[PDB]
Amino acid sequence: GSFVEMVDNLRGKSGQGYYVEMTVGSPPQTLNILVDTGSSNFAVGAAPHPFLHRYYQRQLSSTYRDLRKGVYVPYTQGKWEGELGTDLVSIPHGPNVTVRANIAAITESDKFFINGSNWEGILGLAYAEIARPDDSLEPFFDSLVKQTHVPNLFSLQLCGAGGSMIIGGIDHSLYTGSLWYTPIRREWYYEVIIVRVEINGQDLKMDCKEYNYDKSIVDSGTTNLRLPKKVFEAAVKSIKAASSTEKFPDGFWLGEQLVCWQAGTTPWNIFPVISLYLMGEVTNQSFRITILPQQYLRPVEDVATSQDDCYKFAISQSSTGTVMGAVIMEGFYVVFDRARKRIGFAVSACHVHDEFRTAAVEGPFVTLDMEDCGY
Ligand SMILES: CC#Cc1cncc(-c2cccc([C@@]3(c4cc(C)c(=O)n(CC)c4)N=C(N)c4c(F)cccc43)c2)c1
Repeated sequence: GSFVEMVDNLRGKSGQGYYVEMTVGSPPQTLNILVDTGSSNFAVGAAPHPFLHRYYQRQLSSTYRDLRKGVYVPYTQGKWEGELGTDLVSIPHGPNVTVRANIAAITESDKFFINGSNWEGILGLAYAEIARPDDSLEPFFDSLVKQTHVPNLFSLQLCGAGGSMIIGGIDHSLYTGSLWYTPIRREWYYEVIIVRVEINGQDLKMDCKEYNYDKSIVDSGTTNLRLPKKVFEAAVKSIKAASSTEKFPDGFWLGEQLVCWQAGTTPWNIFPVISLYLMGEVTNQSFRITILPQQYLRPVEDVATSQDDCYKFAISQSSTGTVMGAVIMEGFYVVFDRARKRIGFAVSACHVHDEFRTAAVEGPFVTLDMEDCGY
Protein backbone atom coordinates (compact mmCIF):
# COMPACT_ATOMS: atom_id res chain seq x y z
CA GLY A 1 0.00 0.00 0.00
CA SER A 2 2.91 2.39 -0.84
CA PHE A 3 2.38 5.92 -2.34
CA VAL A 4 3.53 4.82 -5.85
CA GLU A 5 0.69 2.16 -5.68
CA MET A 6 -1.74 5.00 -4.73
CA VAL A 7 -0.76 7.24 -7.71
CA ASP A 8 -3.45 7.46 -10.47
CA ASN A 9 -6.08 6.00 -8.14
CA LEU A 10 -8.68 8.62 -9.17
CA ARG A 11 -10.88 8.90 -12.24
CA GLY A 12 -13.45 11.44 -13.42
CA LYS A 13 -13.57 15.17 -14.14
CA SER A 14 -14.33 18.56 -12.54
CA GLY A 15 -17.91 18.68 -13.90
CA GLN A 16 -19.11 15.29 -12.56
CA GLY A 17 -16.61 14.60 -9.79
CA TYR A 18 -13.42 12.70 -9.01
CA TYR A 19 -13.87 9.23 -7.61
CA VAL A 20 -11.87 6.41 -5.96
CA GLU A 21 -12.55 2.70 -5.92
CA MET A 22 -13.60 1.40 -2.49
CA THR A 23 -15.08 -1.84 -1.08
CA VAL A 24 -17.87 -2.10 1.54
CA GLY A 25 -19.04 -5.29 3.30
CA SER A 26 -17.90 -8.92 3.48
CA PRO A 27 -17.40 -10.39 0.86
CA PRO A 28 -16.25 -6.98 -0.48
CA GLN A 29 -18.57 -5.09 -2.80
CA THR A 30 -16.62 -2.79 -5.10
CA LEU A 31 -18.07 0.74 -5.62
CA ASN A 32 -16.81 3.98 -7.18
CA ILE A 33 -16.89 6.76 -4.58
CA LEU A 34 -16.75 10.56 -5.06
CA VAL A 35 -13.82 12.16 -3.10
CA ASP A 36 -15.62 15.02 -1.29
CA THR A 37 -13.70 17.46 1.00
CA GLY A 38 -16.95 19.53 1.36
CA SER A 39 -19.04 16.98 3.35
CA SER A 40 -18.47 14.52 6.24
CA ASN A 41 -20.70 11.52 5.65
CA PHE A 42 -19.74 8.30 3.91
CA ALA A 43 -23.09 7.98 2.03
CA VAL A 44 -23.58 5.18 -0.52
CA GLY A 45 -26.46 4.23 -2.87
CA ALA A 46 -28.10 1.17 -1.27
CA ALA A 47 -31.21 0.80 -3.47
CA PRO A 48 -31.64 0.74 -7.31
CA HIS A 49 -31.73 4.13 -9.07
CA PRO A 50 -31.86 4.96 -12.85
CA PHE A 51 -28.35 6.56 -12.62
CA LEU A 52 -26.72 3.73 -10.60
CA HIS A 53 -24.88 0.86 -12.36
CA ARG A 54 -24.52 -0.86 -8.93
CA TYR A 55 -25.27 -0.27 -5.22
CA TYR A 56 -24.51 -1.46 -1.67
CA GLN A 57 -26.52 -4.64 -0.84
CA ARG A 58 -26.46 -4.86 2.98
CA GLN A 59 -28.23 -8.29 3.06
CA LEU A 60 -25.17 -9.77 1.19
CA SER A 61 -22.85 -8.43 3.94
CA SER A 62 -22.23 -10.71 6.94
CA THR A 63 -20.32 -7.83 8.64
CA TYR A 64 -23.09 -5.18 8.34
CA ARG A 65 -24.42 -3.73 11.61
CA ASP A 66 -27.65 -1.75 11.66
CA LEU A 67 -27.54 1.39 13.88
CA ARG A 68 -31.40 1.62 13.93
CA LYS A 69 -31.23 5.30 13.01
CA GLY A 70 -32.43 7.09 9.92
CA VAL A 71 -30.82 10.13 8.29
CA TYR A 72 -32.66 12.77 6.20
CA VAL A 73 -30.58 15.34 4.32
CA PRO A 74 -32.32 18.03 2.24
CA TYR A 75 -30.01 20.75 0.77
CA THR A 76 -30.49 23.63 -1.75
CA GLN A 77 -29.91 21.50 -4.90
CA GLY A 78 -31.52 18.20 -3.76
CA LYS A 79 -31.69 15.53 -1.05
CA TRP A 80 -30.78 12.09 0.21
CA GLU A 81 -32.35 9.90 2.85
CA GLY A 82 -31.09 6.72 4.38
CA GLU A 83 -30.23 4.30 7.16
CA LEU A 84 -27.16 4.41 9.37
CA GLY A 85 -25.04 1.32 9.89
CA THR A 86 -21.41 0.20 10.15
CA ASP A 87 -19.41 -2.19 7.97
CA LEU A 88 -15.87 -3.07 6.84
CA VAL A 89 -14.39 -0.63 4.32
CA SER A 90 -11.18 -0.77 2.28
CA ILE A 91 -9.53 1.39 -0.44
CA PRO A 92 -7.96 -1.15 -2.87
CA HIS A 93 -5.64 1.47 -4.43
CA GLY A 94 -5.20 3.32 -1.10
CA PRO A 95 -3.69 2.31 2.30
CA ASN A 96 -3.27 -1.48 2.79
CA VAL A 97 -5.89 -1.52 5.60
CA THR A 98 -9.51 -2.47 6.42
CA VAL A 99 -11.49 -0.39 8.84
CA ARG A 100 -14.94 -0.49 10.35
CA ALA A 101 -16.71 2.78 9.40
CA ASN A 102 -20.12 4.42 9.56
CA ILE A 103 -22.06 4.02 6.34
CA ALA A 104 -25.25 5.95 5.44
CA ALA A 105 -27.13 3.57 3.13
CA ILE A 106 -29.05 5.83 0.69
CA THR A 107 -32.58 4.41 0.12
CA GLU A 108 -34.13 7.53 -1.55
CA SER A 109 -32.66 10.67 -3.17
CA ASP A 110 -33.50 13.61 -5.45
CA LYS A 111 -30.89 15.16 -7.79
CA PHE A 112 -28.05 13.59 -5.76
CA PHE A 113 -26.81 10.94 -8.23
CA ILE A 114 -25.49 12.24 -11.62
CA ASN A 115 -26.05 10.44 -14.97
CA GLY A 116 -22.78 9.02 -16.36
CA SER A 117 -20.73 10.27 -13.36
CA ASN A 118 -19.66 6.62 -12.81
CA TRP A 119 -19.80 6.87 -8.94
CA GLU A 120 -22.35 5.22 -6.51
CA GLY A 121 -21.50 7.02 -3.25
CA ILE A 122 -19.69 9.91 -1.57
CA LEU A 123 -16.67 9.84 0.77
CA GLY A 124 -17.18 12.94 2.91
CA LEU A 125 -13.64 13.93 4.04
CA ALA A 126 -14.49 17.06 6.10
CA TYR A 127 -14.90 17.10 9.91
CA ALA A 128 -17.57 15.70 12.31
CA GLU A 129 -18.98 19.23 13.00
CA ILE A 130 -20.94 19.10 9.66
CA ALA A 131 -21.80 15.33 9.60
CA ARG A 132 -25.50 14.36 9.35
CA PRO A 133 -27.65 13.83 11.49
CA ASP A 134 -25.12 15.46 13.88
CA ASP A 135 -21.42 15.53 15.00
CA SER A 136 -21.73 12.22 16.94
CA LEU A 137 -21.48 10.35 13.61
CA GLU A 138 -17.77 9.72 13.21
CA PRO A 139 -16.52 10.46 9.64
CA PHE A 140 -14.53 7.84 7.72
CA PHE A 141 -11.12 9.58 7.87
CA ASP A 142 -11.44 9.87 11.70
CA SER A 143 -12.20 6.08 11.95
CA LEU A 144 -9.24 5.31 9.62
CA VAL A 145 -6.79 7.35 11.81
CA LYS A 146 -8.17 5.81 15.05
CA GLN A 147 -8.06 2.19 13.89
CA THR A 148 -4.76 2.17 11.88
CA HIS A 149 -1.22 3.67 12.12
CA VAL A 150 -2.10 6.04 9.20
CA PRO A 151 -0.79 9.62 9.72
CA ASN A 152 -3.57 12.23 9.96
CA LEU A 153 -3.06 13.71 6.48
CA PHE A 154 -4.28 13.18 2.93
CA SER A 155 -3.46 14.91 -0.32
CA LEU A 156 -5.26 15.35 -3.66
CA GLN A 157 -3.77 15.73 -7.12
CA LEU A 158 -6.76 16.42 -9.37
CA CYS A 159 -5.98 16.35 -13.08
CA GLY A 160 -7.98 17.96 -15.91
CA ALA A 161 -9.06 16.05 -19.06
CA GLY A 162 -7.78 11.50 -13.51
CA GLY A 163 -5.61 12.08 -10.47
CA SER A 164 -4.38 10.80 -7.12
CA MET A 165 -5.45 10.64 -3.49
CA ILE A 166 -2.47 9.83 -1.24
CA ILE A 167 -3.52 9.00 2.31
CA GLY A 168 -1.03 9.32 5.17
CA GLY A 169 1.65 11.32 3.43
CA ILE A 170 3.08 13.64 0.80
CA ASP A 171 4.15 12.15 -2.56
CA HIS A 172 6.95 14.52 -3.81
CA SER A 173 6.68 13.04 -7.36
CA LEU A 174 3.22 14.75 -7.60
CA TYR A 175 4.53 18.34 -7.29
CA THR A 176 7.27 20.79 -8.28
CA GLY A 177 8.65 23.80 -6.38
CA SER A 178 7.59 24.80 -2.89
CA LEU A 179 4.62 23.69 -0.80
CA TRP A 180 2.88 26.78 0.71
CA TYR A 181 0.58 26.34 3.76
CA THR A 182 -2.61 28.19 4.66
CA PRO A 183 -4.13 27.65 8.18
CA ILE A 184 -7.34 25.67 8.58
CA ARG A 185 -9.44 28.38 10.28
CA ARG A 186 -12.02 26.03 11.87
CA GLU A 187 -12.38 22.26 11.67
CA TRP A 188 -15.87 21.91 10.09
CA TYR A 189 -15.45 22.35 6.33
CA TYR A 190 -11.79 22.83 5.29
CA GLU A 191 -12.16 26.53 6.05
CA VAL A 192 -9.42 28.96 4.88
CA ILE A 193 -8.87 32.74 4.49
CA ILE A 194 -8.43 34.68 1.22
CA VAL A 195 -6.57 37.98 1.94
CA ARG A 196 -6.33 39.42 -1.63
CA VAL A 197 -7.71 38.79 -5.14
CA GLU A 198 -6.15 40.07 -8.35
CA ILE A 199 -7.37 39.74 -11.93
CA ASN A 200 -4.40 40.11 -14.33
CA GLY A 201 -2.32 41.70 -11.54
CA GLN A 202 -5.09 44.31 -10.85
CA ASP A 203 -6.30 44.18 -7.23
CA LEU A 204 -10.11 43.98 -6.72
CA LYS A 205 -9.47 46.51 -3.84
CA MET A 206 -12.16 45.15 -1.47
CA ASP A 207 -12.00 44.86 2.31
CA CYS A 208 -10.53 41.31 2.55
CA LYS A 209 -13.49 40.14 4.79
CA GLU A 210 -15.64 40.36 1.58
CA TYR A 211 -13.62 37.45 0.07
CA ASN A 212 -14.62 35.24 3.03
CA TYR A 213 -18.23 36.31 3.50
CA ASP A 214 -19.45 34.10 5.40
CA LYS A 215 -16.64 31.47 5.05
CA SER A 216 -14.15 30.27 2.41
CA ILE A 217 -13.68 26.51 1.88
CA VAL A 218 -11.61 23.98 -0.18
CA ASP A 219 -14.17 21.63 -1.69
CA SER A 220 -13.29 18.78 -4.04
CA GLY A 221 -17.12 18.07 -4.20
CA THR A 222 -17.83 21.42 -5.94
CA THR A 223 -16.97 21.93 -9.63
CA ASN A 224 -16.67 25.77 -9.80
CA LEU A 225 -14.81 28.57 -8.12
CA ARG A 226 -17.84 30.02 -6.23
CA LEU A 227 -17.61 33.63 -4.97
CA PRO A 228 -19.77 35.89 -2.73
CA LYS A 229 -22.04 38.19 -4.84
CA LYS A 230 -19.97 41.39 -4.44
CA VAL A 231 -16.67 39.57 -5.30
CA PHE A 232 -18.37 37.58 -8.12
CA GLU A 233 -19.72 40.80 -9.79
CA ALA A 234 -16.28 42.53 -9.57
CA ALA A 235 -14.53 39.40 -10.99
CA VAL A 236 -16.93 39.22 -13.97
CA LYS A 237 -16.63 42.98 -14.69
CA SER A 238 -12.78 42.56 -14.57
CA ILE A 239 -12.75 39.41 -16.80
CA LYS A 240 -15.21 41.03 -19.30
CA ALA A 241 -12.86 44.11 -19.53
CA ALA A 242 -9.72 41.96 -20.06
CA SER A 243 -11.57 39.89 -22.76
CA SER A 244 -13.46 42.81 -24.44
CA THR A 245 -12.25 41.99 -28.04
CA GLU A 246 -15.03 39.33 -27.93
CA LYS A 247 -18.50 39.72 -26.46
CA PHE A 248 -20.34 36.82 -24.94
CA PRO A 249 -24.05 36.43 -23.99
CA ASP A 250 -25.07 37.20 -20.35
CA GLY A 251 -26.02 33.49 -20.09
CA PHE A 252 -22.35 32.57 -20.59
CA TRP A 253 -21.37 34.77 -17.54
CA LEU A 254 -24.29 33.19 -15.57
CA GLY A 255 -22.94 29.69 -16.31
CA GLU A 256 -26.08 28.59 -18.22
CA GLN A 257 -24.64 28.90 -21.75
CA LEU A 258 -21.64 27.43 -23.52
CA VAL A 259 -19.10 29.46 -25.49
CA CYS A 260 -17.72 27.59 -28.55
CA TRP A 261 -14.76 28.13 -30.87
CA GLN A 262 -13.61 26.09 -33.88
CA ALA A 263 -11.51 23.11 -32.58
CA GLY A 264 -8.06 24.24 -31.37
CA THR A 265 -8.71 27.99 -31.82
CA THR A 266 -9.72 28.87 -28.18
CA PRO A 267 -8.33 32.45 -27.67
CA TRP A 268 -6.70 31.69 -24.25
CA ASN A 269 -4.66 34.98 -24.48
CA ILE A 270 -7.76 37.24 -24.28
CA PHE A 271 -8.63 35.80 -20.82
CA PRO A 272 -6.84 37.07 -17.67
CA VAL A 273 -5.17 35.10 -14.88
CA ILE A 274 -6.89 35.11 -11.46
CA SER A 275 -4.68 35.29 -8.36
CA LEU A 276 -6.10 34.17 -5.02
CA TYR A 277 -3.86 35.23 -2.07
CA LEU A 278 -4.27 32.89 0.91
CA MET A 279 -3.36 33.68 4.55
CA GLY A 280 0.12 32.36 5.41
CA GLU A 281 1.23 30.59 8.59
CA VAL A 282 2.87 33.89 9.79
CA THR A 283 1.12 37.23 10.60
CA ASN A 284 0.40 39.37 7.52
CA GLN A 285 2.33 37.01 5.23
CA SER A 286 0.48 35.30 2.36
CA PHE A 287 1.12 33.33 -0.81
CA ARG A 288 -0.78 33.30 -4.11
CA ILE A 289 -2.18 30.54 -6.27
CA THR A 290 -2.71 31.61 -9.90
CA ILE A 291 -5.64 30.34 -11.98
CA LEU A 292 -5.40 30.35 -15.78
CA PRO A 293 -8.47 30.44 -18.13
CA GLN A 294 -7.70 26.76 -18.90
CA GLN A 295 -8.93 26.17 -15.32
CA TYR A 296 -11.96 28.58 -15.16
CA LEU A 297 -13.29 27.82 -18.67
CA ARG A 298 -14.42 24.22 -18.15
CA PRO A 299 -14.56 22.12 -21.38
CA VAL A 300 -17.90 20.39 -22.06
CA GLU A 301 -17.23 17.12 -23.95
CA ASP A 302 -20.04 16.47 -26.43
CA VAL A 303 -19.73 14.41 -29.62
CA ALA A 304 -22.50 16.61 -31.20
CA THR A 305 -20.55 19.88 -30.65
CA SER A 306 -17.17 18.21 -31.47
CA GLN A 307 -16.34 20.28 -34.59
CA ASP A 308 -15.82 22.89 -31.80
CA ASP A 309 -14.29 23.22 -28.35
CA CYS A 310 -17.14 24.39 -26.07
CA TYR A 311 -16.86 25.67 -22.50
CA LYS A 312 -18.89 26.64 -19.46
CA PHE A 313 -17.74 29.63 -17.34
CA ALA A 314 -16.73 27.79 -14.13
CA ILE A 315 -16.97 30.81 -11.78
CA SER A 316 -20.40 31.32 -10.20
CA GLN A 317 -22.16 33.37 -7.55
CA SER A 318 -22.58 32.01 -4.03
CA SER A 319 -24.74 33.12 -1.07
CA THR A 320 -22.87 30.68 1.31
CA GLY A 321 -19.29 32.03 0.92
CA THR A 322 -16.33 31.24 -1.32
CA VAL A 323 -15.90 27.69 -2.64
CA MET A 324 -12.50 26.77 -4.08
CA GLY A 325 -13.82 23.80 -6.09
CA ALA A 326 -12.19 21.29 -8.47
CA VAL A 327 -11.45 23.87 -11.24
CA ILE A 328 -9.25 25.63 -8.62
CA MET A 329 -7.68 22.41 -7.23
CA GLU A 330 -6.76 21.09 -10.79
CA GLY A 331 -3.07 21.53 -11.55
CA PHE A 332 -2.25 21.95 -7.85
CA TYR A 333 -1.11 19.34 -5.36
CA VAL A 334 -3.34 20.00 -2.35
CA VAL A 335 -2.24 18.73 1.05
CA PHE A 336 -5.01 18.37 3.68
CA ASP A 337 -2.68 18.40 6.70
CA ARG A 338 -5.25 17.67 9.43
CA ALA A 339 -2.41 16.88 11.98
CA ARG A 340 -1.09 20.45 11.65
CA LYS A 341 -4.48 22.17 10.93
CA ARG A 342 -3.24 23.48 7.58
CA ILE A 343 -3.74 23.12 3.81
CA GLY A 344 -0.71 23.01 1.51
CA PHE A 345 -0.64 24.01 -2.16
CA ALA A 346 2.06 23.32 -4.74
CA VAL A 347 2.23 23.24 -8.51
CA SER A 348 1.17 19.72 -9.67
CA ALA A 349 2.92 17.42 -12.18
CA CYS A 350 -0.38 17.76 -14.18
CA HIS A 351 -0.54 21.61 -13.89
CA VAL A 352 -2.00 23.98 -16.44
CA HIS A 353 0.15 26.07 -18.80
CA ASP A 354 0.58 27.16 -22.38
CA GLU A 355 3.69 28.69 -23.97
CA PHE A 356 3.01 32.10 -22.33
CA ARG A 357 1.62 31.45 -18.82
CA THR A 358 1.66 28.76 -16.13
CA ALA A 359 -0.36 28.07 -12.96
CA ALA A 360 1.78 28.98 -9.93
CA VAL A 361 2.09 28.89 -6.09
CA GLU A 362 4.24 31.88 -5.11
CA GLY A 363 5.31 33.69 -2.01
CA PRO A 364 5.83 35.22 0.42
CA PHE A 365 3.79 38.44 0.16
CA VAL A 366 3.70 41.05 2.91
CA THR A 367 0.72 43.30 3.91
CA LEU A 368 1.47 45.59 6.94
CA ASP A 369 -1.87 47.48 6.67
CA MET A 370 -3.97 44.40 7.49
CA GLU A 371 -7.07 43.69 9.55
CA ASP A 372 -8.28 40.11 10.17
CA CYS A 373 -9.82 38.90 6.87
CA GLY A 374 -11.95 36.33 8.68
CA TYR A 375 -15.63 36.97 8.68
C1 LIG B 1 -15.72 18.13 -8.49
C2 LIG B 1 -17.12 17.73 -8.34
C3 LIG B 1 -18.27 17.41 -8.21
C4 LIG B 1 -19.63 17.04 -8.07
C5 LIG B 1 -20.38 16.98 -9.22
N1 LIG B 1 -21.68 16.65 -9.25
C6 LIG B 1 -22.24 16.41 -8.06
C7 LIG B 1 -21.59 16.43 -6.83
C8 LIG B 1 -22.35 16.20 -5.59
C9 LIG B 1 -23.45 15.36 -5.58
C10 LIG B 1 -24.22 15.17 -4.45
C11 LIG B 1 -23.89 15.85 -3.29
C12 LIG B 1 -22.79 16.70 -3.25
C13 LIG B 1 -22.44 17.48 -1.99
C14 LIG B 1 -23.04 16.90 -0.72
C15 LIG B 1 -22.64 15.57 -0.28
C16 LIG B 1 -23.14 14.97 0.81
C17 LIG B 1 -22.74 13.60 1.24
C18 LIG B 1 -24.16 15.70 1.62
O1 LIG B 1 -24.61 15.17 2.63
N2 LIG B 1 -24.51 16.98 1.16
C19 LIG B 1 -25.48 17.81 1.86
C20 LIG B 1 -24.92 18.31 3.18
C21 LIG B 1 -23.94 17.54 0.04
N3 LIG B 1 -20.99 17.60 -1.75
C22 LIG B 1 -20.63 18.85 -1.77
N4 LIG B 1 -19.34 19.30 -1.58
C23 LIG B 1 -21.76 19.73 -2.07
C24 LIG B 1 -21.86 21.10 -2.21
F1 LIG B 1 -20.82 21.94 -2.02
C25 LIG B 1 -23.10 21.65 -2.52
C26 LIG B 1 -24.19 20.82 -2.71
C27 LIG B 1 -24.07 19.45 -2.56
C28 LIG B 1 -22.84 18.91 -2.23
C29 LIG B 1 -22.04 16.87 -4.41
C30 LIG B 1 -20.24 16.74 -6.87
